[PDB]
Order: sequence, then C-alpha cells, then structure tokens
Amino acid sequence: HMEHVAFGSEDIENTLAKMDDGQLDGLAFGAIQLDGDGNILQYNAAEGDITGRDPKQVIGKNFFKDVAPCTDSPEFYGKFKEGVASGNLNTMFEYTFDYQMTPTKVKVHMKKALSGDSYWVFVKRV
Ligand SMILES: *C(=O)/C=C/c1ccc(O)c(Br)c1
Repeated sequence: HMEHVAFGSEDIENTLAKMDDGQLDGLAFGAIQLDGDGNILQYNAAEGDITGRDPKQVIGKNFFKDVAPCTDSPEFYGKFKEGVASGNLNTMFEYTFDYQMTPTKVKVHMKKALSGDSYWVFVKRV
C-alpha cells in the first residue's frame, strides 16, 4: 500500500513522475508540488499529517503568500526562487514550521519536477 521510494533518493523526480494523487499518498514522506510562483499543484496525505492541513483544500493556494508565511524568508523561499530561475532546483535543509501550529522541525528537499513549471518540496520530521 506504499510506494517504495526513500526521501532523498537521487532519481526521486523520475520515480514520482508516474504518480497520480493516490500514488503520491503512498509515500512515506510529505510531498508538495508547486509551480514557479509557489502555487500548490499537488499535496499528499503524509504532508497533511505533518502539518494538519487538508490536502484537498490547500491545492491552488500560494505557499509563500497564503498558507506558509513562515517560509517567506531567504532561507526557504529565497532558495526556492533561485532554483526555479536556474532550472536545476535541488537543495535540502532543515527548517521549522510554526504558523498556527505547534512548531515542528522538518527536513526539506526541494527538487525540480520533470513536468513543466513544477517543483517538488519533500518533507519529513526530524
Ligand atoms: C510556515 O508558515 C509553515 C507552514 C506550512 C508548512 C507546510 C505546509 O504543508 C503548509 Br500547507 C504550511
């Protein structure tokens, strides 16, 4: 009932290109797909369990402006938009999520998706 994909795997963008919503919900880690502006295209069940948000409700919201203002910073949004601009986004770092929630530290892996104007944000607890 799970997709046997590890967080941080070198070819994660190839493995996840085949997955619809149900398959994304089979991952062990949170998975968000953003467009280049930060609008949420996809959001899986594991991420909803980490953050408390409803994966169906967040689609179409802007990550940086709307749902995740704590990521509107050089250390998160800044890294994202630099990787969008280069066309080779691939950066991993720890971060704390603290907006209208118990502060929760995560490991974040942002990586360009194979789909046009699409960027993954992968998430697990630390
Ligand atoms: C800080 O504001 C973090 C907010 C947050 C992190 C992760 C997800 O998935 C959401 Br919808 C919000």
